[PDB]
Formats: sequence, C-alpha cells, structure tokens
Amino acid sequence: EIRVAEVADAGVVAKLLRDFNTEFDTPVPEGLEERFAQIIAHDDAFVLLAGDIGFAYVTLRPSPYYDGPVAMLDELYVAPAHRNRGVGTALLQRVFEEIRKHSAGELQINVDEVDTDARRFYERHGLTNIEQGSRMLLYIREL
Amino acid sequence: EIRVAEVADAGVVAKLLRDFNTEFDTPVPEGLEERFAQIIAHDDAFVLLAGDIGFAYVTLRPSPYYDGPVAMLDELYVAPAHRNRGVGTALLQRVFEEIRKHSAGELQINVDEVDTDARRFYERHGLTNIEQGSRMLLYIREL
Repeated sequence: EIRVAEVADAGVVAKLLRDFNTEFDTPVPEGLEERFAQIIAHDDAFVLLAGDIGFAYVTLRPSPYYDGPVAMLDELYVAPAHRNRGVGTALLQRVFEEIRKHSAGELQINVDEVDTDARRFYERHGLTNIEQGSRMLLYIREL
Repeated sequence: EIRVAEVADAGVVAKLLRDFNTEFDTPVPEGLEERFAQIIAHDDAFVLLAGDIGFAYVTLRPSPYYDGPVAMLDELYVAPAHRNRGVGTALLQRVFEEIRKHSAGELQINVDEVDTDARRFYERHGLTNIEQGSRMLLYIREL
C-alpha cells in the first residue's frame, strides 16, 4: 500500500533510488540515506512509498501564480518486477491527493524524450508537454 | 547594476511579471505583488532585479543528490526595449553567483521549444537540453 515516508524510512527510499540509478547506468552519490532523512523531516517535500517496491519523491516550491506551491515529482520509480501492475498509477494518484492537501497549483515532471513508456504513462494520467502550443524543454547545468 | 530584490521591491517585480505575461498573451493572476512580497521574505527563493527593466526569479528545493538545493530559474525577463544589450547575460551570471552562495548542485530552466532565441542564449551560457543522448522534456498538469 501507499504511505507517506517517515524519517526512519530514509534507508529504504535511498535503497530504491540506488536501484533506479543502477538500472539506468547512472553513478549515485554518497549519503543518500542521510539526505533523505533530513529532507523528510524538515523540508517542504515528501516521499510516498509503495511497500518497498516503489516510491515517489515530491518537492514543493513557491510560485507567484498561486497561494499554494508548485509541486515537482522529482523521482517516480517502481521496481521492474512489479511494473505494469498499477503501482505507478497508485503512486501518481496519491501524489495528486497529497499535493492537493497543500493546494498545489500545478504538478511538474521532467522526462527524457526517449523514455516513451514513461511519457505515455504521464500523458495517460493527465500530464502534458504542451504549453501555449509549444513543447516544453528542460535545460540544466550541473554544478 | 543587478541587485537581490527586497520585500519593498515586490511592486516592481510583479509589474515586470505582468508585462512578461502580457507580452506573450499569458493570463495574469490577481495578487502578484502580495505573493511576491511573501515569497521574497522567505529563504527558498529570490529575485534578482536589473534596475526596473529586467528580473530573474529563482526557487531552491531540496535534492538527495547534493547537500545544497537544486535551483530553478522559474522566470527570466528583460523589458523589450532593453533586450540584446547584455542584461539577460548579466542576470544569468548573477543567478549562477547567487545560487553558488547556496551551494546549489544544479540549475534547471524550463524553456518552450519554439523560443529558439532563448534556447540559443541558454546554450551559449552553459545550459544543456541533452542527457544520455536524449532531449529532456517538462510535463505539467495545472490544478
């Protein structure tokens, strides 16, 4: 079942993030558990856990467009063996429920263009890459 | 010169965001000044002002990958008469300087695909849309 992670869940959340990066051949940094523990306790953010087979990491940040925050689904992951079983749907449905408690004006997610499975999942559940008749692109600089 | 906005600057910031949305036929919510006043008062966001003809709005949110926050350039705007004069470059350089004071691990910007001029501006100043050989997309749902 889906539940809101507590500080003591930081080890499981960090373990899942490590599998996410390992699956996609991405090096992971040290101290994931200690940082998740501090984030879950203090920051304007939360983690949802689907047992220990999936998680969603959501951050909340201010916007002049709404009284509430803008939510960002920074990480959404379901373990490969438990995919295509409604877990991702349940996690995302709970994300919308939780951010609605904060009166979040909008949910945002960054997605790779080549991840067609994830894009179709998000489009099937009400998210769009289109604003004002244009695709939206994410630009970054790692520092 | 370019300065960090204070709460007393919320009026000029809200006026510039209004002009930004007005120029691009984007709806403007009520209460921009009062929301900017509250947002500027707090520590997870800031506004850089280039006199009264340009601004940058940056939010900071936690990440498990860095001790510092992930920075997001949510708005970057220069008044039409003052464009192409290096004001945007100076604002973006100040953005990098300010977020470095927060030990920000990454800067993120959402850019419309059609805005080829802004895309070239960001690309000339160290921002990339490519990750592991794939373009990066933003998906949203307004709520």
